[PDB]
Amino acid sequence: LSNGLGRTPQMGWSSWNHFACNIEEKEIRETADAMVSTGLASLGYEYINIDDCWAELNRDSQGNMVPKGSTFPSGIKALADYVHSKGLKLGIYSDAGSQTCSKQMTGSLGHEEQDAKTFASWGVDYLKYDNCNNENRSPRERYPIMAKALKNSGRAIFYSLCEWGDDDPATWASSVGNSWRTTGDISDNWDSMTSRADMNDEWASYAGPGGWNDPDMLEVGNGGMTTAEYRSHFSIWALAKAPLIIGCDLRSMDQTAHEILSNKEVIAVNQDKLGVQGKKVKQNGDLEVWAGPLSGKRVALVLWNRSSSKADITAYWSDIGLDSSTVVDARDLWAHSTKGSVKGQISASIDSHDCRMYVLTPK
Repeated sequence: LSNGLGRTPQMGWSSWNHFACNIEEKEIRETADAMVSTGLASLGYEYINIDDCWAELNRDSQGNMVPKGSTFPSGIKALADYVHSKGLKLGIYSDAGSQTCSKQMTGSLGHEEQDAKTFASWGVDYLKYDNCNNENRSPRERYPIMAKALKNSGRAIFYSLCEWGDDDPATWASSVGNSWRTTGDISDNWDSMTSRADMNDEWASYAGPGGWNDPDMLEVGNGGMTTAEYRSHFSIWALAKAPLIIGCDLRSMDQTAHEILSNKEVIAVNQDKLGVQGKKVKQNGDLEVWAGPLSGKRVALVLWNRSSSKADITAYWSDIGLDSSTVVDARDLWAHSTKGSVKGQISASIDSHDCRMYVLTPK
């Protein structure tokens, strides 16, 4: 959606993956404080997204969504104002439905323009729009009603369709919103994360600046996956131009979690000007190669070892879109070291569930 937003994939954080429905403004503010405190804001992470359970089941007397009086007593403007003053942006959540998926707060079905105008007046910068309790109506019908409500509100609001890949969003959502969930919810474990990545791969050619495929919120730091797994996870999402929405607790991030998310050479792949979604190109069993072009005639590339044991993986250059006779310098993004004059292939011995990520720069 050309609303000036999401020219690269959104970077930020959402409450959902770590806190689920147990949420309050105090935690939202401290989270934003940590986004600055821990340097994440200066690497590009700007969105502080409040997910489900922020509002009341009922609306106020004038038909408006009421922030939950017990957990958000200062209101949502107050919170947006705080987040803006920290150089950041605030997101909220609602549903293309009568209630949200948790059934703990109302939705925005039949109140789309009124909710977009309220949001705008609060200084909201992002909206995640879930797909529960939808009274058996098409996502092609309900989702545009809110796209156009946002457009006609006061301000520029990033629009995140959350409709779990029903009716293949990629095919119609580019002109509707800034990103679309391609799969059902991620959980903090390997089989989940990987299946999200696989499911998302087939929609690679539909994603550009303005409109990203969304394999769901990062689970890095939540403790149900290994360091190696998380390295891959972040790595693949980066390459696949996924939203990079952190989903652990910023206020208590594990040092390895933080380190993984801070690799700015990987971030620059995700945030690459060219805005082409990298993808699986090659599959030697559980040994995979994923690749994609970058700006300046470069190539981003992951060697991924989904085996249960240690393995050699080889990315041939026919696999990843180069003449074999081309020579490159090969930047290893995690080791932060360059290797000169690599020619037809690169190889590595890689640990179980771990990966190598490179950026290939021609001479």
